[PDB]
Amino acid sequence: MQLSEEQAAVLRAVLKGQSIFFTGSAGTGKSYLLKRILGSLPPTGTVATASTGVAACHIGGTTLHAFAGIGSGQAPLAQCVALAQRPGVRQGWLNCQRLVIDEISMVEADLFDKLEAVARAVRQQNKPFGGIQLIICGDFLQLPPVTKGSQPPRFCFQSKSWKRCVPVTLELTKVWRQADQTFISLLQAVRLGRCSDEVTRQLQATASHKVGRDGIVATRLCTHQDDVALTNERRLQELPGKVHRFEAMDSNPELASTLDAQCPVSQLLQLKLGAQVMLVKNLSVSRGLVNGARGVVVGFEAEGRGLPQVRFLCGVTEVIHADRWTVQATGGQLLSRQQLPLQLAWAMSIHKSQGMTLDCVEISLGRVFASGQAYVALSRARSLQGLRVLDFDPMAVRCDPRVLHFYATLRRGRSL
Amino acid sequence: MQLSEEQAAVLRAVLKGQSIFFTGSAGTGKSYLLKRILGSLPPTGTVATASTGVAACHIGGTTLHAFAGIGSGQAPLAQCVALAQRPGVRQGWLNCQRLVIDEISMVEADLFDKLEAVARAVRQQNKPFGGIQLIICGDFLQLPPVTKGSQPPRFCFQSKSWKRCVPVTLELTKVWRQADQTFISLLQAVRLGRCSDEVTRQLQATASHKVGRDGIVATRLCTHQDDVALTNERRLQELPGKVHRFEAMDSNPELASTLDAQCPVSQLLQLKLGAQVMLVKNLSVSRGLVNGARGVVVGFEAEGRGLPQVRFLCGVTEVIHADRWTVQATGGQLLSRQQLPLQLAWAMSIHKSQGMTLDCVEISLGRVFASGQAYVALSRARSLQGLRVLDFDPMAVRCDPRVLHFYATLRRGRSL
Ligand SMILES: Nc1ncnc2c1ncn2[C@@H]1O[C@H](COP(=O)(O)OP(=O)(O)NP(=O)(O)O)[C@@H](O)[C@H]1O
Ligand SMILES: Nc1ncnc2c1ncn2[C@@H]1O[C@H](COP(=O)(O)OP(=O)(O)NP(=O)(O)O)[C@@H](O)[C@H]1O
Ligand SMILES: [Br-]
Ligand SMILES: [Br-]
Ligand SMILES: [Br-]
Ligand SMILES: [Br-]
Ligand SMILES: [Br-]
Ligand SMILES: [Br-]
Ligand SMILES: [Br-]
Ligand SMILES: [Br-]
Ligand SMILES: [Br-]
Ligand SMILES: [Mg+2]
Ligand SMILES: [Mg+2]
Repeated sequence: MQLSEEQAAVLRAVLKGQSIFFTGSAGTGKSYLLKRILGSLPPTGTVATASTGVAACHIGGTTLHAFAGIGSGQAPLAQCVALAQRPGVRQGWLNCQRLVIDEISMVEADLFDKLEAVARAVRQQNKPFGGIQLIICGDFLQLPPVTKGSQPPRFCFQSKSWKRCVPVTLELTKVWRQADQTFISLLQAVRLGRCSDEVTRQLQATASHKVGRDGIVATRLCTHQDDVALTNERRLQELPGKVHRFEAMDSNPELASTLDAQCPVSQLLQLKLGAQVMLVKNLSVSRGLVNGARGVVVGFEAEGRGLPQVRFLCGVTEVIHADRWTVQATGGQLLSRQQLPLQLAWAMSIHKSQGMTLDCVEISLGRVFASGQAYVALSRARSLQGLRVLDFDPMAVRCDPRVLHFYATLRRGRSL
Repeated sequence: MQLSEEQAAVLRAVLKGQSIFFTGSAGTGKSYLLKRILGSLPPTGTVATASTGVAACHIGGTTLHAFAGIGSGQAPLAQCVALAQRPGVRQGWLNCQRLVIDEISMVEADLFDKLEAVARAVRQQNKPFGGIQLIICGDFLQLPPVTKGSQPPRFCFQSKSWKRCVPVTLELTKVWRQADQTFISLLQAVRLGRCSDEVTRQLQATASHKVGRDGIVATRLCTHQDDVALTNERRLQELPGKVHRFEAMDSNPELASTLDAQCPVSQLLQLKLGAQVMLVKNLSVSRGLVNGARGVVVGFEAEGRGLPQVRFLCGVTEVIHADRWTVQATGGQLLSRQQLPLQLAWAMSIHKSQGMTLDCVEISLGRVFASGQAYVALSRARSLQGLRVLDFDPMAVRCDPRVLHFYATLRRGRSL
């Protein structure tokens, strides 16, 4: 694809060796541009990471936690430095010339501070972040920071080292995920916490949307995985068909926990006729069989493993064959899982949707959400006709004042 | 694709739980059928192997050496059992219910005997091969057995435990790789050591073949990698263009040797305008961009890494982007390499062609070759007009008498 002028400016800064933060609304092509950046660089000395396993998958990277190799990051700095000096971990720190981080908004400032300090200590380079070229992107108006500790987290930009570490800031301002300017304008009002009467009426009108197709119902977006598991298990149980089982094969079952964070499929996949499923690997972009595609199980092959036949929203029916995930864990340890690329999809967490495009979703937005969380949910949908919002109330839409102040300081001095 | 009656009979035997050896000429779909078998089985308890790294890649498996975890296999049986009892190796032995082995002809009888004894000792199951369902294929009239020792190797069928371990034998007899019955008939005469006057005249006539296309020359097949390296290096040096470098990124540089056995690309790929290259990953079966495809470097992109533009024999010109190989080493350890899927291809070893289809080849066959080695070289070509044989003489075509006796015993009692 033709990069926009804005995307080309970011790639030019990266190839000049500039540390950069680039930002933009949901669906502006940040993660796409990271893939193009990675393609444009030598793989030696280039580390691709994201804040979360879900986001790391999108760019073929690892988690920032796995790269860093400092445990949780909560131990004292001396303990974290000793962990980073372990065989494998240390060579990763020493060999890293360029560190890509997607979905920065989930990285708390105290962790950024720890990583900056470990980088200097392991590399014995007394410069910001040990001299590593940082290539960071995300949207601070999307999912907020998380912490392995118990204190209220600070946004990454609050780190006293942030601006020294990413001195260049560029923006991507053209939304590609949604094609419809009416929906783009609605989403921007939500992102900024500006729900006019018109915006609220337009979101409430979606309560009547018939988002599915024959036999395909909406995926409910939920704030917590407990509620997702409960819903998917109950809806599967209620189907009359016999259960069909597909067991995953893992290279390292003792590290299942580490592999699950980054892999979107389960050790045990159970299906029935009528099961609502999400495809979680690109199979055929031309046929619309893409990551996030929704369908319904319409049959099982008679032969062999009895693989499922899935009809998708686009109208294509396909037998779904095995696939594989390889996850980079601590040091450079690699883990694999072989499984069908399907998950049950009556429900899905907002966190697990991070960075995805979806097209058949429902969400209840009648209570207080975390800063950015309602915006992330709404901005997954490719079009309004694939979105059903129940009980919408701008109480759900919250923007942390720290983030609005941050973006005002970013804007200061710019033409627009 | 519709399996033949013969292929379906092998898959039926496998799904009944029968240990089996299935055999056939070059290009009869043995490795294809193994992929279909693997697709029809649960991945848990199913181990995909081949005798060589080259052959393991074709089926997405590991080497038999890597799975077994007994070192070279030359140590005493007690030391081999202790090696197989290591953490990770032992669980692979205990968890294995079905063991697939492609290209069995390279497995010497003494190693088969050691593996059968290790299987019983580690699993504490006093039945052939520890009770593992064996799914074995190959062609004993192809590449002969190799040994990590210094004694003349025995063919795998000479093992005293061979027939007890694979009690069922089935054949695939329809060649698919070549479509031309003239060429199929010539190849069968070579396989059986039956070079009539007419067979030798037809092979000698190919000395005049123009096998290339504009700017594309034949890959010379060589018996030894020393001669391949020398030829590819000298031909690259002689080109006038500046050198372009592409350095691989390996998860584990300390196990490069382990990764190279299975990976068809180098740590350092050097290219020039005019370089003769082989694509070594499927990119587009649709457009003829398949494993083994030959082309010529016609340009380098101006942007980013300066990726190569390659024109292939089929007429397609494509920019060649990074790819990745993941290799399963001992005890479930996974290794990766990121590199462009190109190798220099003025020359290639016969051993590295094992199990491949090629389209643009030359071979000098005026020397004594190993049993099956001339047949393997000749049977890589999809068609005769992609093959140039220099100095052909039947002295090059040898069939080990042990193998002809084995196949006579296999045939005994059959209808045909
Ligand atoms: N230059 C471009 N022209 C057209 N489509 C583009 C371009 N760049 C990106 N896209 C498309 O934009 C869509 C969204 O890209 P993506 O990389 O997910 O954006 P993002 O900013 O990372 N989204 P999010 O993670 O939700 O904030 C993808 O389907 C791309 O195919
Ligand atoms: N049933 C089939 N119908 C048509 N083509 C087939 C069929 N089975 C296999 N093929 C084709 O046969 C070709 C050769 O298959 P392959 O699996 O390489 O054979 P092989 O017996 O393993 N060859 P070799 O390893 O050289 O002895 C492939 O291109 C397949 O596409
Ligand atoms: Br410049
Ligand atoms: Br609001
Ligand atoms: Br609906
Ligand atoms: Br979820
Ligand atoms: Br609600
Ligand atoms: Br001993
Ligand atoms: Br002969
Ligand atoms: Br010569
Ligand atoms: Br010769
Ligand atoms: Mg993204
Ligand atoms: Mg084969």
